[PDB]
Amino acid sequence: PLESQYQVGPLLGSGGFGSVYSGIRVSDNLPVAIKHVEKDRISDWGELPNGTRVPMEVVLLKKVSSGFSGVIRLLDWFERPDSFVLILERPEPVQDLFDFITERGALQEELARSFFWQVLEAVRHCHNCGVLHRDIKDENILIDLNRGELKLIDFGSGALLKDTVYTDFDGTRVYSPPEWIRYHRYHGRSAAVWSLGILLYDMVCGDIPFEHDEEIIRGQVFFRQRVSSECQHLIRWCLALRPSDRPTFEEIQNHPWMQDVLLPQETAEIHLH
Ligand SMILES: COc1c(O)cc2oc(-c3ccc(O)cc3)cc(=O)c2c1O
Repeated sequence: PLESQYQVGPLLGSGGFGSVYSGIRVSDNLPVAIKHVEKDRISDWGELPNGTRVPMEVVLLKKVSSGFSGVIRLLDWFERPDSFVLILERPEPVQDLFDFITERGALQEELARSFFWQVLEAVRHCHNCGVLHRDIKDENILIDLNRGELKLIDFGSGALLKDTVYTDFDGTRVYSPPEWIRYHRYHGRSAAVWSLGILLYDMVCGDIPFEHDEEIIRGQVFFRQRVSSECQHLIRWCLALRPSDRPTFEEIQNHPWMQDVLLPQETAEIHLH
């Protein structure tokens, strides 16, 4: 009985993902986020080990929600006649990376390094768990402003990770790779790496590098803010036009720009408090 266990608060947001509310679990006052998704708007379905028809999003969240992480944790879910309701952990205080960048503009490289590193660790965790997010971008990253810890949120466009080609995509187009634009084909890891290149550029420049399809497939990167050569190099590497010319996660994290990352707590003390 959903209505009983949780006390619902203000609507946090709504859009392609559904409607998400602030809430608190009655039993122990735990902060929570309560996400409603209408059934008729769910295209991708899956099955629990148990073998129950649920949204893929729930399957993926269960796969990654084991242990601690830079990934939002699913605490519970409920089915209703016309919708599924998901109960997720809610950090407090929090701000999404899109709003944070709106407010503060292009981020100092030290801060972008710390943030980008944590995104990489979260994405690796998803991939280790057999999950491909497919919509990595600033709007899908929450900052725990007190702990300086980032977390990945909306798995609504995700899929099981596989080594064969994907021919479907319903993530964010301006973060989608040229091979998707030209051929409607991509492989998971290398498409993720492209979206990570877009994200890093977004962090250090305060906006995404490409708006239009033709810019995406041309793949020419213009830097509108002062950005160090090492950071430009990593970004251009992530945005290589040929999928196989993109770095692996290991190569990103071994990149010279990625060395000597701040810890999350230092990150909050220096840049968020
Ligand atoms: C996994 O799917 C989602 C999603 O699609 C949107 C979300 O939004 C929030 C949130 C919290 C505070 C804000 O100020 C704004 C958003 C928390 C979530 O946990 C959350 C979520 O798990």
